[PDB]
This record gives sequence, structure tokens and C-alpha cells, in this order.
Amino acid sequence: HHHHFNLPPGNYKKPKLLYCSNGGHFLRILPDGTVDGTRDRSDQHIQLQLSAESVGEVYIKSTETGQYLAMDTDGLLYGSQTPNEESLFLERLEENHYNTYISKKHAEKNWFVGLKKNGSCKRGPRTHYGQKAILFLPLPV
Repeated sequence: HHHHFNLPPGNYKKPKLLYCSNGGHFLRILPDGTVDGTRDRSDQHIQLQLSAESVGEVYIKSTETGQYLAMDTDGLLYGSQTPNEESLFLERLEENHYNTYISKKHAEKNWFVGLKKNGSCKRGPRTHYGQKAILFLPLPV
């Protein structure tokens, strides 16, 4: 482990909306495998179903397309057809309140899932502890 084990409360029974406090965008996985954020709560690609692999590890999948969130070798996020090693994220509590997601495969480099105020996703290496971009609040759908 290169990371703490403070886990957020909550379960994966129902799908969720990953709201990012940085710009107020919901994490979105488009059909063409593109990943970004939108403030449109009616968007049909922001409904995400989380599932646990091992305690504290999750998959984040679009309930609309079935694509799995994943982060590539350059730290770029994209939607995957099937759940691979790049699709696993460490879901942790942050600042005693928010949820953060670290790429399991790139955990040693502290690459996080994150959204900029303009709604575009952050690239792995550009993320780090302390940023508001990495802070998420799961909301019911």
C-alpha cells in the first residue's frame, strides 16, 4: 500500500452521480469512449454504477452504455468495453468528507480521477493530493 485506508461510507447497491465540487460537473462517459463532465443532470451518460472488486477497489461503469471508466498509460481517462486492470480505482475518503478515486494500476504515481472547472478531465500526472479537481460527492440518481 502506498495509500491510506480511510474509506468513505456508503454502498454500491444503487447507481450514482459523481459530482465534482471543483466546477460542479458530473463525471460523464460518452458513447465514443470520451470522458468529461457536465452540469446537465438530465444527461444520460452521467449515471454510474460502482462495484467493488476487493475492499476499497471499485469499477465505475456507465449504466447507459456499459463502458467501464479506465485510465491509460499516459494518464488519460477513457471508457472501456470490458473491465481491465486499467479500470480499477482505489475509492478513498478525503478531507473527512469527499470521495476520491486513484488509478490502481498507477497508484504509486498518485494519478487521480479529476475534473477541471471547465468540465474537461484531468490527465493523471496533472493530478495530486490537495486539488479540488479530485474531490467527488456521490449523489443518488
